[PDB]
Amino acid sequence: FDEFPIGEDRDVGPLHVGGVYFQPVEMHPAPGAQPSKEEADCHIEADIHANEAGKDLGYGVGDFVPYLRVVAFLQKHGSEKVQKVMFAPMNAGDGPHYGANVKFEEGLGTYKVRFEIAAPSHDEYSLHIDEQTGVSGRFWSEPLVAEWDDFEWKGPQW
Amino acid sequence: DEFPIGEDRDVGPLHVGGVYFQPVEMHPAPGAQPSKEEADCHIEADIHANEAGKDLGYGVGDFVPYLRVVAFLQKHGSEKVQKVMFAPMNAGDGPHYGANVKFEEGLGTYKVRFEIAAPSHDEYSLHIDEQTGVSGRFWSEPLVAEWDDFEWKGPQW
Ligand SMILES: [Zn+2]
Ligand SMILES: [Zn+2]
Ligand SMILES: [Zn+2]
Ligand SMILES: [Zn+2]
Ligand SMILES: [Zn+2]
Ligand SMILES: [Zn+2]
Ligand SMILES: [Zn+2]
Ligand SMILES: [Zn+2]
Ligand SMILES: [Zn+2]
Ligand SMILES: [Zn+2]
Ligand SMILES: [Zn+2]
Ligand SMILES: [Zn+2]
Ligand SMILES: [Zn+2]
Ligand SMILES: [Zn+2]
Ligand SMILES: [Zn+2]
Repeated sequence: FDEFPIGEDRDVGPLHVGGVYFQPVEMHPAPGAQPSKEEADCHIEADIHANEAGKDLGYGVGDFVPYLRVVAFLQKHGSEKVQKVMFAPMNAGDGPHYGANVKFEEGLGTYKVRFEIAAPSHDEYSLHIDEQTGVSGRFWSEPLVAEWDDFEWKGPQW
Repeated sequence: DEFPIGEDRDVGPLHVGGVYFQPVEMHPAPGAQPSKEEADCHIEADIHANEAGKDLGYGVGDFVPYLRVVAFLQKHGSEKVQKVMFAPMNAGDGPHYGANVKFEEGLGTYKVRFEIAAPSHDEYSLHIDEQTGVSGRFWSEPLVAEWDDFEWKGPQW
């Protein structure tokens, strides 16, 4: 299917992060508080894989990194209003990613788009740390940031 | 070195391997699993998508995250069943579900059963539109991978 870029891919910490958007989708179940397919403007996704620095956490380089907590913030240029969107983990036909249907609440124009990526909760995920079978890396304590300062929402491209 | 619990199983969209080896130290220490010191071994469920997993959007061979995996161990000759909640974690060789385990009934032959629940509807979603979505849906009853004659003969390390 057709995907449109949010901006240039980013490397931040042990993650390679891409941002794409396309038409709103129907999801099962419908996640969190996201707008329906009909009410949304688009679906936005964060593609997140481990880069070379990820190998120290035990991920295979290039593999999807699960259990992250990803939140997008959208802010139209010239506006003080910031939208906070919690992404959910989900599969499309092209595999696991984090994503959301979203509305651009201040309409057409240029937005700053910022993904804040928190590590797997210490309540949810662990690392082997023994010398024999363990890893020498550790999760990051403050969320990593991938952002694009000049994303143009010029309306549906579909 | 890793030791097999038994032959790998394919069940539904999942290829499931079970292995065990020496107890490990985990950060943070999961649930109420025994420490490296208290434990007999570490058991892991290695779970990747098989060909049928493509219908759910997975690439074949991909780790399948957000599952809930619980093991049941019953020594031959006993009516007692020990339940072990596995946790998701990384080792040097990647993401898996695992736990440190102490075999309450000790040395002997065990039935070992992994019950694998799909991601909570709370936790995970599928695109289901024709354009970008998948045709499969998650399973409702937990998938089972079971080995009837696992021989626990003590540390092999
Ligand atoms: Zn890329
Ligand atoms: Zn990459
Ligand atoms: Zn990269
Ligand atoms: Zn359902
Ligand atoms: Zn991907
Ligand atoms: Zn501007
Ligand atoms: Zn995609
Ligand atoms: Zn999506
Ligand atoms: Zn196999
Ligand atoms: Zn297989
Ligand atoms: Zn920590
Ligand atoms: Zn693996
Ligand atoms: Zn494997
Ligand atoms: Zn392993
Ligand atoms: Zn493990």
